[PDB]
Amino acid sequence: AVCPDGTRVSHAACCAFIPLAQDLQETIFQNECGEDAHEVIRLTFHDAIAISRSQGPKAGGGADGSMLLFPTVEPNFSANNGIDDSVNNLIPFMQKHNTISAADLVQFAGAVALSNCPGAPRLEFLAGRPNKTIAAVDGLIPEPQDSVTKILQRFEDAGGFTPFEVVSLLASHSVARADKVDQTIDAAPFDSTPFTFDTQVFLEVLLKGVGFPGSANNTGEVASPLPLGSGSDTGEMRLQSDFALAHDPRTACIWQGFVNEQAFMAASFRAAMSKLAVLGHNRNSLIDCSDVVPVPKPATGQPAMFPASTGPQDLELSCPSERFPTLTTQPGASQSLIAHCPDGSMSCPGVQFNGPA
Ligand code: HEM
Ligand SMILES: *[C@@H]1O[C@H](CO)[C@@H](O[C@@H]2O[C@H](CO)[C@@H](O)[C@H](O)[C@H]2NC(C)=O)[C@H](O)[C@H]1NC(C)=O
Ligand SMILES: [Ca+2]
Ligand SMILES: [Ca+2]
Ligand SMILES: [Mn+2]
Repeated sequence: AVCPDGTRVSHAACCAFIPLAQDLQETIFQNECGEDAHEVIRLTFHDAIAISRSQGPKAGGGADGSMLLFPTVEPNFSANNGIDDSVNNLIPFMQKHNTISAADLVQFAGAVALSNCPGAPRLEFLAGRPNKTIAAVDGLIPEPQDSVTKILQRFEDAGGFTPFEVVSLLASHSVARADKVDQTIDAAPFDSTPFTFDTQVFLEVLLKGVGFPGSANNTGEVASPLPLGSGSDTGEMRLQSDFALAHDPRTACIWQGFVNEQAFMAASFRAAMSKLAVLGHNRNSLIDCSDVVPVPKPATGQPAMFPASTGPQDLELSCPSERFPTLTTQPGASQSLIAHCPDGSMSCPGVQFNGPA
């Protein structure tokens, strides 16, 4: 087909997503892998995972836009703390681009947001999800303090995800920060390159922890290897769950396998996301609008490296059957501060709308 902008799309139904992509970029993303983009990528996951095979349809419909359709319900569950911001930022587009369902909107937005992160893959995007569903039940969102067994069971029950797919999905923590784990500090990065979709997170979680970014008494948080922060440049935080998955016999080798394996990591994430994005739907009933997802930003192609002040001596390895690669170390005696803004500064407030959530 061909859209009113000359763009030759696959199916005429996909044409509506072109104006939406432009509006999302211009209004809330500004073509960067920033705060607003990160929040949306997280929403994509919280919307999709609220489904349960064992409990049945009444428990939740998966990737159905329930967070937007029932804004006063799920956003208020403990495990969803902080999701309100992404919901309120997306509602205005729902009302505007009213030919696209809340569910399609959520998934597409995440695909657009991710394309702003260098190294991220171009996600598959299928459209046609219904604009009607039910509010999900509490307890279907995995938490930081959960054990590996509980986590793996949750993903299996949601959509038959194997442990390999679960680890692959955590590649998103390479462009993630925390605002609610510790209430004394904001935007504490999970890896040293929070604006880059690379393998640093897999490497950095394997390093010995030496301190904490803020308080040392937070549920679901463990010692970080790069806690130093000054002003707005908050230090790195480490989640119990990420730590646990990096050292459990079931997932240890998978986790290590992604260190310095950029192409493998990106492809595995794309694969796992294809499944996640259609939870609660039959993919044979959705149209393929992938050619409408923006081309992602390319990476520089540099290998993973130990950040300044850490080295091979600081690794806590758990995979006995695979050789850890030889990586270089960035020069310096002390830890460098992790930039709060992608441009380098400390002042870069994102757009935020008031809403019902
Ligand atoms: C065992 C599974 C997971 C757990 C327990 C978990 C936990 C968390 C926690 C505690 C935060 C901090 C939020 C805050 O306090 O502000 C976070 C952030 C985030 N997570 Fe996860 N996560 C999991 C899986 C995923 C998956 C599968 C995705 C998506 C594909 C994802 C994407 C994100 C993103 C992008 C953020 C950052 C939001 C921002 O920087 O504003 N997470 N996660
Ligand atoms: C999907 O459902 C939502 C929720 O009912 C619809 O949102 C309304 O859209 C109109 C314009 O079409 C706005 O004036 C309303 O205020 C919206 N309601 C809310 C609560 O936000 C949306 O239009 C529906 N879209 C589709 C494609 O079915
Ligand atoms: Ca949902
Ligand atoms: Ca990163
Ligand atoms: Mn945040």
